[PDB]
Amino acid sequence: KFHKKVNSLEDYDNYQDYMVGYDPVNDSENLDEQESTQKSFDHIKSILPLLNADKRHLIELCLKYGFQYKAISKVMGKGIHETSREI
DNA sequence: CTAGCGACTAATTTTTCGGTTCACGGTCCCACAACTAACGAC
Repeated sequence: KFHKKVNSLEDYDNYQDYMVGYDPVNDSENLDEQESTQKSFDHIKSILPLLNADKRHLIELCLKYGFQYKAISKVMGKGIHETSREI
């Protein structure tokens, strides 16, 4: 059904002339947004060393395994509730 | 030079769709393959 719901681009005469188009402005804007996000993350990384060591390691682990309160709690010693509160 | 003074996170369950199975009365032009009628040799 899906493959029979798909037409052929040849049904439109000279489809390569007026269809299947893109604007590089969109690509440049997407890359600019990516750069903005990267700059924000670099700002956060630079702020990280100013925090307490335990809270810095909590975030560092949460950024390389990922908000895994259970596995972090067993790793740390604090419970699920305490570890979530500290995060 | 010194002293007195003004509720969030993890674990378990349950359900719709896809997979599988059964299987009787137009034109003009340029090449290419047949092809055949005539021509020459044994």
